Amino acid sequence: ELLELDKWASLWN
Repeated sequence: ELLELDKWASLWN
């Protein structure tokens, strides 16, 4: 995963 906006995952768990 080379996504920089992956930090938003914490908002779904």
